[PDB]
Formats: sequence, C-alpha cells, structure tokens
Amino acid sequence: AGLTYSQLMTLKDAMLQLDPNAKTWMDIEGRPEDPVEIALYQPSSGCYIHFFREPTDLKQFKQDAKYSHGIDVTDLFATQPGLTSAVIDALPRNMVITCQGSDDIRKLLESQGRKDIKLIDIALSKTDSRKYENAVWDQYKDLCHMHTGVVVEGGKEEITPHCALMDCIMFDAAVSGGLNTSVLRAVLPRDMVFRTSTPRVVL
Ligand SMILES: [Zn+2]
Repeated sequence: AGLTYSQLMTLKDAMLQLDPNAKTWMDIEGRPEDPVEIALYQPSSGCYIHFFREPTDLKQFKQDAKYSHGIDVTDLFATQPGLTSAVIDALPRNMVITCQGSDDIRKLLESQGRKDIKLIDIALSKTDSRKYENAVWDQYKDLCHMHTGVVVEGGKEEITPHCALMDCIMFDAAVSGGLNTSVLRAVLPRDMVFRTSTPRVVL
C-alpha cells in the first residue's frame, strides 16, 4: 500500500519547491485520524500543497460533509491511498507550521511520526477567523471545485462550505491585514492528486 518508489522520488523532488524557512499554514477537512482534504499554504511565496483522500469511516464523513466540507464521497474514489502519509513524510525536518487550532494538526502529524514539526497556534474566534471568507472565495474559487454539497450549521442555517485551502488563505489574511499579492502555484502535480478518467461520452 502507498506510493511506489518512482512516485516517492517525484514527490520528494516536488517537495523541494517548498520554502522550509517561510511561514506555512496547514489545515484539513475531516478528522485528523481520517482526513479527506489537506492543504499547506506559504503566503509570501504563494506555494501551496493541496490534495484529497478517500475516507475510511463513511459514517463520520457524511456528518463532516453536512456540517463542514460538503464533499461528495464519490469524488474521492480517484485519489491514491497513501498520498497523505507520503507527503507528511516528505515535509522538511523541524518545519514550523502555523494553524488555526493546532490540536487536530498535531494529532495528525504525531500519528504520522512527525513530532519534530513545531506548531504555531493562532487562536482566532470562529467569526474573526472567517472575516475574509467571501473575498477569499471570490478570488481563489477556481482552485477547488470539490465542495458541492449543501453545508449547514436549535435551528438550521445554510453556510459556506469549509475548504482546507481557502481556510489557510483566509486565516492568513485575518492576521496579515488582507489578501496576499503573491500568485498561488501548486507544489503537487495535478496527476498526483487524482487518477485521470475520460468522462462518458453522450451519444
Ligand atoms: Zn477545498
């Protein structure tokens, strides 16, 4: 199980475009023991890691889908199992990672054998952290089309779906005074995030 040797080498060569000394946000969707969306974001350089994973616990996923990320589980079948472990293995040693609520990132990293990675815990309230939520989506929505379901928050209220990548961007904007100017560039090749499939032709 996991990535093949040549895949790991391509991933390692890929991870070199990460600046190991720059500020790096990280966030996930899904529980740290069963994540389905992973994102790292370096605002100063614009480099970001973004990929997806099929969940193990389908029951807990449906709750996360209805209260948080709104991802269709069928859109994750094409992801490669083991990408999350391989990427976490490939993060630079003694890296400093920033997050809004460091508890979940810590469990994920520690359970993957990366206790060397230090975490900066930014503690913004749940409305303070999403101040730039609309502005972030308005500029970067083309970077993730995976949040297709209706997300909701006694009484129900429909909300904007949570995206691990958009969270990293809007959290950094909240502590920096606005959106960054650095164009965003993906660290991971697209062929590594999803297995390409030709859609069925309508005859
Ligand atoms: Zn997303």
